Amino acid sequence: KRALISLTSYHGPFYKDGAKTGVFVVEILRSFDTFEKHGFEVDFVSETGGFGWDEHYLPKSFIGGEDKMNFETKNSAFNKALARIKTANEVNASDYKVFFASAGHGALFDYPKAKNLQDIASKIYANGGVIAAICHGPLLFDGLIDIKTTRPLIEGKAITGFPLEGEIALGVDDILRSRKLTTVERVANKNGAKYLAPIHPWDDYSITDGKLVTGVNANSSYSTTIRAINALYS
Amino acid sequence: PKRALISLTSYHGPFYKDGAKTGVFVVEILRSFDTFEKHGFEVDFVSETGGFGWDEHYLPKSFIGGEDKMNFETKNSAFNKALARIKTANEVNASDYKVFFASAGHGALFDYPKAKNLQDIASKIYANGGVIAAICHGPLLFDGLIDIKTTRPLIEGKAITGFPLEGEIALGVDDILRSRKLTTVERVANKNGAKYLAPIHPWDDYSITDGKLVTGVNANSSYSTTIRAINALYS
Repeated sequence: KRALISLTSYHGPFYKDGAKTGVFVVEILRSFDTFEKHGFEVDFVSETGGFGWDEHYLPKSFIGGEDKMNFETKNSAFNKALARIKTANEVNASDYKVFFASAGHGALFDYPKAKNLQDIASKIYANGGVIAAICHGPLLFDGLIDIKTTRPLIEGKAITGFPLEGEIALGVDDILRSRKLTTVERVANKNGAKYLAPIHPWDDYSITDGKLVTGVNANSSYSTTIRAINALYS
Repeated sequence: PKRALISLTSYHGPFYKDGAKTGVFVVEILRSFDTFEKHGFEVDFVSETGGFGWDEHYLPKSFIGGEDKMNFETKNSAFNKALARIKTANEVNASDYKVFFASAGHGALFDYPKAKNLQDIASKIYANGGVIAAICHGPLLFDGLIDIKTTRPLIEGKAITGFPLEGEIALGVDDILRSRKLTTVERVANKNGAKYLAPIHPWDDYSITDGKLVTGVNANSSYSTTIRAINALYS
């Protein structure tokens, strides 16, 4: 039983104050821990094999509980996997039964064009596995193809993910226009899917539609991981 | 100024193996009424017959507390005044209301799929640009609910949630659904061309907004569903 968590590989500029974006560490900590407590062996991966933390969301500023210890303990299960982070094109998809797409505002840049991660995810899904994605993670769905039909994998599906209202609240909706970046909702409509919104951008909100599982944010990471595990055995 | 209509199940007869009668789950109407009122909506109640009864496994005294208890037990509270004024469905003018809210309880299994007057009110409210909301077994009212613009079932092409079969199994009433040939929300969704999206647990606060069609799983979802219903009205 193996799960594969993808990270955004982009960690360049984004924010107006010069600070760089990247991975939101809370997302992968919660997901990694939940998988491994439920009998899965987890590996990390990105399109390039590299990544960085969003600079407005530095680990020590946001991490709490026992995943704070997991991050800081150098020899932990989380750190052994993170140091072993794989490069997408080198990954054998048949090793994994669950694909989990973690995010951060970096996913706005690489995920829609991450052809190798998409290849991995679409193959896992083809063999009867689960594709899961949280926050900006569903951006990986843009260009994600059903091997059999050649149509978008998420066509006719219901998904959730980070809402436009969340970006406005964060004051980054202008950056989306400036840097020609998209939203999960746009990706949904572009690919024949329906987008379902949470009441608030910070809510723990999740959707299971067959073996395609989505969540709104890091606060939804645990629930989306549980949904992914349940979906695999459905 | 702005008015909401909360429907109750009409049925309060036999259901459980221990001889207990089913009916309304009071927490559903108490919580939705309050949330509507606190947001400036005047609220009226309705059922298909004009009558109702509390589910005997969920008697109010055994399940209410705080200002829910207060609102229920205070003789001239806004909740009690509206409940004593419960309307009969065929007498209701649909154009008065901007939101239809179907509360439930296992009683909904018996009358809701065939409550043609309630179905008429809801469709008209929907046609006039209003919102349809439903929690728990409430979405059973959607069975054969016609969109006047399409001629087809209103929930066709829509995403909904509601009380899962998993919930009936945990409650040990799933065998009663087979004996008495009663349905589930999931089965109503698939029969009317809708997609059913399940909660992780049958007791979760879980709700969906799809345009102006709003659904929740249970009483723990009634607040969130009412909020979603209000929000959807101005969408």
